[PDB]
Amino acid sequence: PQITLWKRPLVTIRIGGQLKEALLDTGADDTVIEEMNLPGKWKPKMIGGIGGFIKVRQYDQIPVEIAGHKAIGTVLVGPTPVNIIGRNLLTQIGATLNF
Amino acid sequence: PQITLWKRPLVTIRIGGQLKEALLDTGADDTVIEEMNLPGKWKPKMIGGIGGFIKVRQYDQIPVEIAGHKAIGTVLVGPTPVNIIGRNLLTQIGATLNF
Ligand SMILES: CC[C@H](C)[C@@H]1NC(=O)[C@@H](NC[C@@H](O)[C@H](Cc2ccccc2)NC(=O)OC(C)(C)C)Cc2ccc(cc2)OCCCNC1=O
Repeated sequence: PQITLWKRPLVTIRIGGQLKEALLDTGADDTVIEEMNLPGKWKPKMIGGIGGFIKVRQYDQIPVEIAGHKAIGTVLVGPTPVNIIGRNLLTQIGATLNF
Repeated sequence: PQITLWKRPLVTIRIGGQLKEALLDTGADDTVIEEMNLPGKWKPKMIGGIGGFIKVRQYDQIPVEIAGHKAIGTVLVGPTPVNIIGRNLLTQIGATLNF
């Protein structure tokens, strides 16, 4: 689809067999999801954004369906205000910025 | 133009007479520029991102040219590692997400 920016670009995603709302964030290198139980092994990791660094659990090669489009990649789970779909998954579904 | 997301979508902006590199961020409600001495009246405010909140100064009606596209709106100045162009200015240059 073509998504305008008058509102936050929120879409539904399916991850771990569960549906959630996530923000398509081109300013995010990675995908950060709110705390949840995800099947698979995880490595502790630290990432930083505007207000600082947080600790996250890194899950690799996790299938994520974004608006019906499939991606299989790394997702970080940790304390976040909102589910963020970053560049690592946006590139898999062929998302581009246009103006 | 069409910007792919293989790399951070960084473009040149012009603000306050200066040229800077800034990240096009669809996940940002506001525009945050790195600490600069912009003249004008400002109001204090706190914005949060991943990790927490930072104090910034809010300037209104600031002319910003993005990739040769003119826009004008609120710009927050504060200690950010990178300049961030948020939706408040992206909508003005007709930017859309497409996949
Ligand atoms: C500072 C930008 C803007 C103010 C802020 N947006 C944001 O910070 C959104 N984009 C994240 C991007 O703005 C930053 C840019 C950056 C890059 C490198 C170093 C530092 C910062 N990237 C970023 O945080 O990448 C992570 C998620 C992988 C850690 C993600 C988000 C959305 C809503 C959030 C919290 C976070 O909570 C909602 C509150 C509204 N906050 C916002 O809209």
